[PDB]
Amino acid sequence: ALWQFNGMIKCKIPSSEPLLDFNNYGCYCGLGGSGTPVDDLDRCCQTHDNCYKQAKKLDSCKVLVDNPYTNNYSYSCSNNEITCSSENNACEAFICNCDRNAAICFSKVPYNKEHKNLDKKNC
Repeated sequence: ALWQFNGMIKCKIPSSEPLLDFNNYGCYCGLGGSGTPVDDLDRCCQTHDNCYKQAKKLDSCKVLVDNPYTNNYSYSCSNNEITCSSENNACEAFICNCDRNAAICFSKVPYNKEHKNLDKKNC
């Protein structure tokens, strides 16, 4: 699963989408990439990955399905805010906090269109 993430960034920023702006940017935003960041926005993505790791260390996550990807959580948007099914257990709630915390950073940090599509040779 993944399309759910874009939704989190769509709620915080309805006037702009990630796949149509923050797509393939910095060395952490997007899906892969790696190495020194390029701006404050890239730092947010670099942290998104760090959150999926913390989720694996969690006990509940340790005995679930050894895979924070197939784990799809339910959520919703409203008042420029993200809504996540409270039923989400410890792991389900942590995975949502990771995607939600990522959309909040993009809206709290600036975005350089020039740093878009950076060269891994700089990372």
